[PDB]
Amino acid sequence: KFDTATVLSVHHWTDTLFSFTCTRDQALRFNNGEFTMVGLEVDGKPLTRAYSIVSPNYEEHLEFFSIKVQNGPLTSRLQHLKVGDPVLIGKKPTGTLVADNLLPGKTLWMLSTGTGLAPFMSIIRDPDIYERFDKVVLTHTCRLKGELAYMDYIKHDLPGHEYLGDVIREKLVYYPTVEGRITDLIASGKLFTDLDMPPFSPEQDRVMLCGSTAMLKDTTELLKKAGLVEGKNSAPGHYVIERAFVD
Ligand SMILES: Cc1cc2nc3c(=O)[nH]c(=O)nc-3n(C[C@H](O)[C@H](O)[C@H](O)COP(=O)(O)OP(=O)(O)OC[C@H]3O[C@@H](n4cnc5c(N)ncnc54)[C@H](O)[C@@H]3O)c2cc1C
Repeated sequence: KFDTATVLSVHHWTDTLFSFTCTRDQALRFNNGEFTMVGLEVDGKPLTRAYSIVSPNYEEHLEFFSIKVQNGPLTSRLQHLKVGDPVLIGKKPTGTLVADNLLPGKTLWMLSTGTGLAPFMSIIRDPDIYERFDKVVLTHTCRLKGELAYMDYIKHDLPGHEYLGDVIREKLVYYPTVEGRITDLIASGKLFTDLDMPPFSPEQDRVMLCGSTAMLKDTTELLKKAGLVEGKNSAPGHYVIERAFVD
């Protein structure tokens, strides 16, 4: 069920965060925003975890962005990856952060906490996104030099799509929130006054959430009260959600 890929590059941005790129099987096809399984063979068995695919689907390699968890079975080992090392990559990506599950609208909001920024690193490089939205807002919890350096590097990695540089410049806004401070910024209305945007309505706003279970719970409650409905394959809506990690 796994491709054995070869690690092409490895980057340590901070003492808790690393990214890597690796070879991409021809069968690995996906929509920007989706996740797949990534792991290593440990004691003769696959040890794997869900990871958002950071790279856009037109990039010829894959990229992933990882936390280093202290006694984390996978990340305590994955952090030691070297160029040329093998890594297991799940052959079937999936996920709910899928724009086709959002009714047409004018503003796209991406509300992320922690490593939940990861799927949005792929989506903000999807040219289709700017063809269907007036403005894109990415909220995040990155505060450290190395975290911001990563997002800055990502936004310019645009193979075959250099023209998107000007589009991203014009249409994409990054809003620092620093981890469940976003819910409060919504409830108080300060998110919207800060950015000079109208409060959420299903008329206008499409929202993607990727963060903790707690952040998802509290924030969707506010979206539902504004009249927004969760989208799904069989019924596009106003918002979609995915956990950044499992409690
Ligand atoms: C759909 C999905 C997409 C994901 N995408 C990513 C990703 O792009 N990058 C990434 O680093 N992780 C991601 N995760 C979390 C990831 O799958 C692993 O749990 C993470 O790699 C840590 O694995 P581990 O074996 O070291 O620790 P685990 O044994 O998996 O967990 C150790 C503890 O750390 C907490 N934790 C785990 N991951 C994180 C995190 N990223 N941020 C904060 N706390 C965490 C968990 O609650 C867990 O209880 C994703 C999870 C899901 C469900």
